[PDB]
Amino acid sequence: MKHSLPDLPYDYGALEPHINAQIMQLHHSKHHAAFVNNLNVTEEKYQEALAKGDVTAQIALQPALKFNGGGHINHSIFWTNLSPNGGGEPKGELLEAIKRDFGSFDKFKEKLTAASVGVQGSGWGWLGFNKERGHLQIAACPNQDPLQGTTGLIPLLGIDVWEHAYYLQYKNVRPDYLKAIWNVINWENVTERYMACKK
Amino acid sequence: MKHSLPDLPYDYGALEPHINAQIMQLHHSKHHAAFVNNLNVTEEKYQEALAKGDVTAQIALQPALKFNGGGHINHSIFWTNLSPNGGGEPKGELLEAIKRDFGSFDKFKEKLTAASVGVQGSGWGWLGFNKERGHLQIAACPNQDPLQGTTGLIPLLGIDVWEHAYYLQYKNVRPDYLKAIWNVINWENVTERYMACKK
Amino acid sequence: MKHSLPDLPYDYGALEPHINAQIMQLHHSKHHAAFVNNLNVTEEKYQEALAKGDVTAQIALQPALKFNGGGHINHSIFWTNLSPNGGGEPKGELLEAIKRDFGSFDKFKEKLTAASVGVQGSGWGWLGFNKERGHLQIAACPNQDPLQGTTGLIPLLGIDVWEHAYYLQYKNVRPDYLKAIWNVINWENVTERYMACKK
Amino acid sequence: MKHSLPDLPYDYGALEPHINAQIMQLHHSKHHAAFVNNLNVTEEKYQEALAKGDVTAQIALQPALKFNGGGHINHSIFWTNLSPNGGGEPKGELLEAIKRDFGSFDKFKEKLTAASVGVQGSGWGWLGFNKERGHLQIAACPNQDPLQGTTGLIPLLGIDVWEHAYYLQYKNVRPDYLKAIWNVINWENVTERYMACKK
Ligand SMILES: [K+]
Ligand SMILES: [K+]
Ligand SMILES: [Mn+2]
Ligand SMILES: [Mn+2]
Ligand SMILES: [Mn+2]
Ligand SMILES: [Mn+2]
Repeated sequence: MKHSLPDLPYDYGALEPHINAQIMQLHHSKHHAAFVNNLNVTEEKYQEALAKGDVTAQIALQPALKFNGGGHINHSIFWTNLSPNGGGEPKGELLEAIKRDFGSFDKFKEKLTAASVGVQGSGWGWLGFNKERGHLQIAACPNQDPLQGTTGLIPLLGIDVWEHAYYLQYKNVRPDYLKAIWNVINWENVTERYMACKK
Repeated sequence: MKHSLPDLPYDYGALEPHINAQIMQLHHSKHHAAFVNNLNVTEEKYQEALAKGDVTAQIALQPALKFNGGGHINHSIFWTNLSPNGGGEPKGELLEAIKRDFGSFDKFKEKLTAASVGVQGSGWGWLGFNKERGHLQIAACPNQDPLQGTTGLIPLLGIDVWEHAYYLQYKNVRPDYLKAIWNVINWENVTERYMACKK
Repeated sequence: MKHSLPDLPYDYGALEPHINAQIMQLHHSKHHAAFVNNLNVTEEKYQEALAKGDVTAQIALQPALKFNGGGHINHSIFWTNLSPNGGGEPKGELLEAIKRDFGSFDKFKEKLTAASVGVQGSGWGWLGFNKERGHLQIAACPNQDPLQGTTGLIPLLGIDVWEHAYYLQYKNVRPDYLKAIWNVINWENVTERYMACKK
Repeated sequence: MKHSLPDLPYDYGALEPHINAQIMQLHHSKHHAAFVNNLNVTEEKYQEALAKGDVTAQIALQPALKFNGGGHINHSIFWTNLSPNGGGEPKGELLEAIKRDFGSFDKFKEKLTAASVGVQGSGWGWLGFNKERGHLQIAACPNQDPLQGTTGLIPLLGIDVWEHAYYLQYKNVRPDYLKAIWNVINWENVTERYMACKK
């Protein structure tokens, strides 16, 4: 199929001052681009191995596939979760679900911040939808392990806590980044993803 | 391409009294048969996901692929590593490599037994060949993780320490099984695998 | 402080025909006994390493501590989760929570069975209580990884799917064991653990 | 015992232009300092749990202990592995061992670079000594998992490939960092660590 790097839905500087333009440009044009390129190389090798019945080769390719495939999945969602027009609080049924499942919007922010701050090493914090239980759920994922492929939860909002997501601007202080990012959450997109889950 | 269950190269009772016939029949005709069938099912699902560029589906299939594919890889080697004509010590260049890399055959036996006894949960102990270093090497693998796909070492001799490999006969006493298995190691096969590495 | 092997609260043959006496005696008097003894050995080594500030030694002991400590935690709960007086359905608030969180008791049984059947290698299926969300939750754990220590969920009902839990009687057919075990679930104990959570 | 942040054996700018002073200052005074502080907090909680026989609490503390304890172990070695007076090639028996085990010094550099470049996510590349085999060995470790505590190999030379080790200067281009770091390897320290392994 040949995966492609999706265009960013805004200018690299559109999320300033919360995420600076240098980070956005590196994150999209270098990090995400590399995931796409390496995913395409890995998928081609997997097709060769499947055609030959080389199970050893398939298994040896799994780390690169999950890492670059997961990186592509996660970053593709991440870009749509952010917006220069973002921030504030969601409305409608998503806000109702947040209050129901987490108590309040403020308590939800505390819980998702805590999950994202708690990642040791590289990883992601997620607000997801549990289809079987029919409610929201917070989870963390290591490295580039993607939410749906590894947990079954449908991703609604992801917070990248790899050092490349914040280090140039916030250095070691991940909590300052986690506080800033709330100003650019695209609740319109998160709402669209949530509504798609229900019926 | 479709993987197939290899026939056992000897009678189910050929390894008695070291591994009883009930274990051999269950291990081959039930456990390995399930791995092969589930591998073919997983590979077909992966081919579909690859054709659609569904990376989430590919990643969700990785555990089943490594588990069932590794199960097929490991057990296919295992049956050839055992023989009613086995036991004793290897000869020729394999024996020389064992003495060179481990000090003696007895010291090698201690190291492979220790790796196999040390597995917590299900897994395998392996004598492998390190192609880059050009020498033998011992490693342990969890569950059905196969040696070459996860470490790059070429498998020479594998010891299955899943409970289904010994429990009916030896119950919880894994060391009794490890002591018995040395009497049925097919050093002719281990030598063939070793000589193929040095080509 | 020294951990001790709890006596089984019933006869080794009390769960027949669902779990035979040979399994119960081996499972308790051999498998659990080894976990307790190895836990005490590991804890003593950890106390020495902590006193010396030997972080390398502490980290090297982590696998044995989680394996044997988890083994002790899990099996101590497991014996109380089973009873000759078991089977049937729970009553009162636990039944209400099951219907509320899973739809029905039968749907809950399907979800916990699926989690337990889905374990690849050794592990456990759990019904737990999520304190932060205030509701029930199903999770699976690998090897002897204990539920609360690794997920934060409070354990209510655990299903051991290590091969030593069923192999002598059910051989490779784990689903037959899972079908049988429902006849001996001690819902009185599961209810007590649940009520302690809502205090 | 109360672990302490070791003084750096040189000025924060002593490794320029290969690793800039801002990185060295953040890496030591923020990242390593945090590992030490969090290690001390975690060890105190572990002492409490050991005194109470709370195995659940001990296991829940394992991730923080390995992460911060491993971070302390790894960075303490890393600082001594570098020097403004470094670079070039080792001499004496260490050089003899490198030629013997890897073919040449240049081939060793290629192998350690490849292991360090190959880390997906956060981690480390290591040249270690295998006491049982009596020879050098290259390995990679994820996150802050320390070499000796998780593999048994004695650390000789470590290459930190966490993004915070290079990102401010080299951005996403880890290979440029891996090339530059060879100019500051303190082969006198690596030789001391190697000689300590033999007899
Ligand atoms: K016979
Ligand atoms: K009875
Ligand atoms: Mn990222
Ligand atoms: Mn097996
Ligand atoms: Mn058990
Ligand atoms: Mn570092």
